[PDB]
Amino acid sequence: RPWQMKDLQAIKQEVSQAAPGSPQFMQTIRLAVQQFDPTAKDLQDLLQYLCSSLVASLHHQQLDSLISEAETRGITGYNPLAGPLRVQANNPQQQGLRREYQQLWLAAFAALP
Repeated sequence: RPWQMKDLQAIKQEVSQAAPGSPQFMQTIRLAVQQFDPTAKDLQDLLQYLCSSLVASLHHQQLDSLISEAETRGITGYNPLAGPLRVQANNPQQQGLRREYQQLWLAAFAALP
């Protein structure tokens, strides 16, 4: 049950005025992420739709650092012999990795301003 075009259009329109990482944007994006239960691929699509290449790159770097610390510590469900967290989160049998990816994503995007 992935999102459709209308959901993305509403998500972008409702937060057109606000700035990335504002409390309003964080509210709406967090609700979307917690409601649709998407993988990393869909999150990348959503970010490309919402913010430009500059904000995309900044979030990419911040999320790289956050994932770096998180999975360098060691995580309950992460096994580094199978692939990067971006790929484990895309397997529907690793929901723990998917939820960790979602939370790192939202925190990284909130850490912009």
